[PDB]
Amino acid sequence: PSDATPVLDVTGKELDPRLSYRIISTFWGALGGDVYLGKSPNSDAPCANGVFRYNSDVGPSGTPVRFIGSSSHFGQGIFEDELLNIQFAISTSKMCVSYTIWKVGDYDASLGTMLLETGGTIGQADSSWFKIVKSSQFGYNLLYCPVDQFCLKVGVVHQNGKRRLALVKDNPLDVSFKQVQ
Repeated sequence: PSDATPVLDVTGKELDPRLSYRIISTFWGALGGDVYLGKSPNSDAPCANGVFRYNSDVGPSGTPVRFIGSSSHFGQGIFEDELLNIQFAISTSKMCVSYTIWKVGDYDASLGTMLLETGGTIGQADSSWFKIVKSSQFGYNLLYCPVDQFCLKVGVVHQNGKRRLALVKDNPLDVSFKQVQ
């Protein structure tokens, strides 16, 4: 437990839960690529249920997200180290609304870890809770907090030639947040 430290966007402005953000690299070239919503390979989901990032920044911009803090504090803005749900902030059909909400998938034996998916819930005991922390390198990392040494880093594994976000032990994905519009 610490003093509220707001998360900032790429402009230095505090993140607001009332706004949407792309989760971007802040490297450019083949190192860049924003996070986006995509189809998981040979998935039985009726809607896109994969959390990926593009393979470079010469390509489209990512899928905007919003951050939804728990019933605790919340605190006006979005603060480091506070539990939240993550949701892609897009229009879908009624049946796909759940498949905007981030969750952690089951263990995937092809990749030796749990992949990030959508199809989750918000604000509930079965929801996937994440938190944003300052990277030891640059920008921020997203951590998954089931139920620093405790929550599990979100990183990338390579899946069929794509960057798929997943739980990692080392080399977390370093990100920045860029407000939509």
